[PDB]
Amino acid sequence: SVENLFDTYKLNDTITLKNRILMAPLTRCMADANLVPTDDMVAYYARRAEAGLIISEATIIRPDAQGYPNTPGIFTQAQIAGWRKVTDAVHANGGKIFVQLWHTGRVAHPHFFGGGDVLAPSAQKIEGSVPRMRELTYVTPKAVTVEDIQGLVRDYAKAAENVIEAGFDGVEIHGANGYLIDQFLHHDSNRRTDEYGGTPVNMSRFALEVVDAIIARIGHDRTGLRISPGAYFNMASDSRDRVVFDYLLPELEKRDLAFVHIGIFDDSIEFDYLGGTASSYVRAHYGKTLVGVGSYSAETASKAIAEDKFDLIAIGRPFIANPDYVAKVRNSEELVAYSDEMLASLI
Ligand SMILES: Cc1cc2c(cc1C)N(C[C@H](O)[C@H](O)[C@H](O)COP(=O)(O)O)c1[nH]c(=O)[nH]c(=O)c1N2
Ligand SMILES: CCCCCCCCCCCCCCCCCC
Repeated sequence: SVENLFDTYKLNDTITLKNRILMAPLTRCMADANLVPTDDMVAYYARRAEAGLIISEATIIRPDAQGYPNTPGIFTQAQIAGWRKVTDAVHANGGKIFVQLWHTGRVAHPHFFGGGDVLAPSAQKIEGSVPRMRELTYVTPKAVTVEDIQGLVRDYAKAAENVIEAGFDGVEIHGANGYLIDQFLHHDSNRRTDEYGGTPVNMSRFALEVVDAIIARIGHDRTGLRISPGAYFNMASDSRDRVVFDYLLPELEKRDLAFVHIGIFDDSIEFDYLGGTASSYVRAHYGKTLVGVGSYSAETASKAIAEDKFDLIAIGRPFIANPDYVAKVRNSEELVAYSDEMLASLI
């Protein structure tokens, strides 16, 4: 029995979720040429509104954040209007939705933004090329200056303001999966020797500045953060990364965020450097609402939550394969297994 998945969950004084099931953020690359959410996207999100909370696909804060085709933005008025259709539809269907705010850092590609500079903490290129594209090899980033950083913080904050204009319930800051914020938090990507590198406090500085700027614009109750203490996507591991997160997590707790959310694909994986699974590491160092994710069935998620491993469960691939995931779980119906083939279709 997975009855606990359908508990009401009070995130905070502003937001109460009707159940513990979140739709995980899932890039689909289906926005229009202007990076505006389409009416097909509106329908896609609207039909998943039985989720306690939807986290949107990663949404770029400005043009030089783009690293994949057709990923929506929220920096133009047209994008705001397109997103307003999405949020209105979700709300009309009895749901709630946060936008996931994205900058890809060294994983951006200049093909998407007129040949400009790719930005990152340090000039450390990742291997390979953009997936599902013809020969877009990743490039050596420019190490951002402190002035670049100030502009990036500003643009995260402005994006957050725009999110509220677009009618979202809040923001999940994308601090995970090897993208810009995560790049500051790991030694592979952050080789800086200024106030944004070297020490745990310094490496955490960018993440905390973005969090604080966004809170100052839209409020802590409407601000969550996704993190990846375990390196796994476009990120080489480093035994020293753990102490950065040892510092970051208590600092994050001071901000009384709506939630912290793990970024991983299979949370049953144990990380040597974390002394166990990603969620268990975070749970041991962070005492507020935690969203678990990664290869959980409704059954294993229910048990984890019962055992106080985390509080909310994000579901990704099964929500792609089953738009009616929540109803099927509620009624013990057969779930279709996800296959990569399903990404071609937006249903
Ligand atoms: C096609 C696709 C696209 C995305 C993802 C995954 C997949 C499959 N994931 C990761 C996702 O949120 C989740 O962490 C994983 O899918 C693992 O959870 P499940 O096992 O699928 O429930 C992801 N994560 C994120 O923070 N922002 C994103 O935009 C995406 N994009
Ligand atoms: C990101 C959207 C969909 C991507 C499909 C490809 C898979 C990306 C995630 C990889 C998961 C396993 C990575 C290997 C980890 C090594 C270190 C633990």
